[PDB]
Amino acid sequence: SQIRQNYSTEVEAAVNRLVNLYLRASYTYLSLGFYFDRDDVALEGVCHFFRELAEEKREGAERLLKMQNQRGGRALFQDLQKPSQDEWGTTLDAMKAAIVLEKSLNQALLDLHALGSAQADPHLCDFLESHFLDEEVKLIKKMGDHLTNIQRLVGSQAGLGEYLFERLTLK
Amino acid sequence: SQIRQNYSTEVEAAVNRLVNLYLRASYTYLSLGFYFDRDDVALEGVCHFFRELAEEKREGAERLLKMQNQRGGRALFQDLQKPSQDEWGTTLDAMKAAIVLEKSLNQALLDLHALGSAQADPHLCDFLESHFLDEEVKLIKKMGDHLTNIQRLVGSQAGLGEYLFERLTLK
Amino acid sequence: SQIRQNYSTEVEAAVNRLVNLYLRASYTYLSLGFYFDRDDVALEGVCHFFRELAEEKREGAERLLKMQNQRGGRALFQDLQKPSQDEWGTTLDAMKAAIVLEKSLNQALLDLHALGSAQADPHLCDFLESHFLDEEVKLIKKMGDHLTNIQRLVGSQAGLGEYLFERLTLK
Amino acid sequence: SQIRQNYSTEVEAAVNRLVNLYLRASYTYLSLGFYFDRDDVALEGVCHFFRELAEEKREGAERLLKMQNQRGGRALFQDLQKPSQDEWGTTLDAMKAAIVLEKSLNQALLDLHALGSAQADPHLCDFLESHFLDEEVKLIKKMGDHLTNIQRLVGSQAGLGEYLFERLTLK
Ligand SMILES: [O-][O-]
Ligand SMILES: [O-][O-]
Ligand SMILES: [O-][O-]
Ligand SMILES: [O-][O-]
Ligand SMILES: [O-][O-]
Ligand SMILES: [O-][O-]
Ligand SMILES: [O-][O-]
Ligand SMILES: [O-][O-]
Ligand SMILES: [Cl-]
Ligand SMILES: [Cl-]
Ligand SMILES: [Cl-]
Ligand SMILES: [Cl-]
Ligand SMILES: [Fe+3]
Ligand SMILES: [Fe+3]
Ligand SMILES: [Fe+3]
Ligand SMILES: [Fe+3]
Ligand SMILES: [Fe+3]
Ligand SMILES: [Fe+3]
Ligand SMILES: [Fe+3]
Ligand SMILES: [Fe+3]
Ligand SMILES: [Fe+3]
Ligand SMILES: [Fe+3]
Ligand SMILES: [Fe+3]
Ligand SMILES: [Fe+3]
Ligand SMILES: [Fe+3]
Ligand SMILES: [Fe+3]
Ligand SMILES: [Fe+3]
Ligand SMILES: [Fe+3]
Repeated sequence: SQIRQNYSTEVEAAVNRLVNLYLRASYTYLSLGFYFDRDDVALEGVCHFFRELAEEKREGAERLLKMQNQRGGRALFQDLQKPSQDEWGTTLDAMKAAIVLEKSLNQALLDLHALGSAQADPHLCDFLESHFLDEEVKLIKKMGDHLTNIQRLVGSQAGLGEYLFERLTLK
Repeated sequence: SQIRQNYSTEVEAAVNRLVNLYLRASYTYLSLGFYFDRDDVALEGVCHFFRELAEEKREGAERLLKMQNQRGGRALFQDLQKPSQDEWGTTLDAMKAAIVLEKSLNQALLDLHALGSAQADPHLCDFLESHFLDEEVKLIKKMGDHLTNIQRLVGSQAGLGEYLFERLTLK
Repeated sequence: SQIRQNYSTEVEAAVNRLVNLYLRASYTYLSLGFYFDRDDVALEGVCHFFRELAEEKREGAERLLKMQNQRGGRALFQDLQKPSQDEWGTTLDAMKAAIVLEKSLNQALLDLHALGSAQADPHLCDFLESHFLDEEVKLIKKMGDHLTNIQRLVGSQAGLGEYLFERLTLK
Repeated sequence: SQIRQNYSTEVEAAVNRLVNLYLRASYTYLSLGFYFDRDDVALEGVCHFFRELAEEKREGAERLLKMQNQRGGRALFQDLQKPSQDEWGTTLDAMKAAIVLEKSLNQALLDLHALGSAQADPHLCDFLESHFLDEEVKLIKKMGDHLTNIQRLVGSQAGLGEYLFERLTLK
């Protein structure tokens, strides 16, 4: 590549893996969204929340792919593994699973920053810092908040709690 | 002081103490606010309510400091003692503590008015009347109202009550 | 904490100390501001300059407290030590003291970045970089500029120099 | 008087004396204003400052006269004694004399409040508090500030200091 400069094959490879993680997160959230749109679940605000996350994660992957090209790396695509579940249980189950997922994405971002740092690739480190690390931290805080409110509510009368959360907190 | 007129050293000293009480109230409310912003508490409307009070109390102190200068007194600052608690429990615990705090501020205002009256300092008395006494009374009424509503709600299912209060009453 | 990830107890503790430094800086600037508002000092542009800094430092502390919560740390508040002086002398004395203060805040920021770097906490490093390091550098440059102009002016006729600076440079 | 209620002849009499003090202050300020408008003094910003005060004091007297009528007292007018000087010296001399004058007006207001208090006349006390006491305190603070700045400036080169004050502080 005529443009490639200070961009290691290790970072290129990790970037392609991170794109796959993001597309997979996006796929997971798509399945979460349409689960809550079922007539027997019917929590529209939960559906909108996860469908918005499907979009965000897809955008994350595209920004990674745009960056890969800017550096002269080569995008390599792999199979996208289907989500870990077909049914997601209650809002509480679903938000717990979403937090697990975001934490693993965040861990992958931190591992990539550490690689970039080891490879002395400051553009990589800045790119993650600017576009991904802060947004992951903000998102995980939001989910933890949600989880605290769902839990507070589904003490007595789980059904009432679940309806109230979706109506009064979710968009 | 070329400007000082009818302004006793007793009133000057009490004014400096009242500034310290207000800054301390402000500090207490800052700690209340960020406690309710924790991911394991997550009552954003309670956080906004106390963060607004932190600001109000800070402004109260500045108005007192501006007045002290207008009269030719000398501002003297002391250590600000940290809030009485690190964790504030439920919304109910927190609102009870806030009411205790406001009542003690109000008592300090009343003691200063009584001093001003004893010293025949009408400008002091009017300044407190105009800017502090009415606002304290209105605020304490608001808190008592809140406390009544929290209590009414946290009879059965304390968690549901706490969520509903924060969603339907707080901003 | 359900959300805490890659956030060491060392960084949490240093963050709480930095909040205390900022609140203390804010307190110092409040005292600087009202000193220059005295009828026997009466340099309104110097008062506005330090009162603006009191506000900025308070905001710095709140951003740190918001961040602490975003990461799952626990805010811990301590006593705020009163400012180092009760009277601040001339504009020159005061600006020198302000520069000392800002330099020590900047040093605390640099020590926290070095800790974050040692702990491999990129979100911390980026957060300081983005919101604090640049603003401290810009502010310290501004103060040094001011100090040079005050000094140039208070060569002959210190009183005239001090009035002219406040009228023609300060807002 | 069909309307007179709780309005003692002592307060009525003191009110008429206070009107005379205000009209006399107004007259003093008129003479201060036109002195600084002389071609051999020529400090237009000082002239505007005192001419504005002549107007304020005249308004103070009219508010007192309107109040006297509202209570069923009878306005009684006396001779207005000419100002204490024909020439007012420097800006510094003039501002010192203005501060003396305002302090004596303020003292007369405080004596009238004390009378009103002794006579249990709350409407009188409130009327002074609302319209006169605060404005006197604010004005005296402003004058003291001015005096500090004039003094700071007329250390070396009294003429330069006097010109700069009038240009950069006065309207
Ligand atoms: O669209 O971000
Ligand atoms: O929505 O970004
Ligand atoms: O702002 O009151
Ligand atoms: O808000 O005052
Ligand atoms: O407000 O920064
Ligand atoms: O002002 O930031
Ligand atoms: O016109 O006051
Ligand atoms: O001008 O009142
Ligand atoms: Cl290379
Ligand atoms: Cl006195
Ligand atoms: Cl971890
Ligand atoms: Cl009667
Ligand atoms: Fe969308
Ligand atoms: Fe979006
Ligand atoms: Fe987006
Ligand atoms: Fe979008
Ligand atoms: Fe606000
Ligand atoms: Fe406010
Ligand atoms: Fe306010
Ligand atoms: Fe405000
Ligand atoms: Fe401001
Ligand atoms: Fe600001
Ligand atoms: Fe700001
Ligand atoms: Fe601001
Ligand atoms: Fe006018
Ligand atoms: Fe006017
Ligand atoms: Fe007026
Ligand atoms: Fe007018």
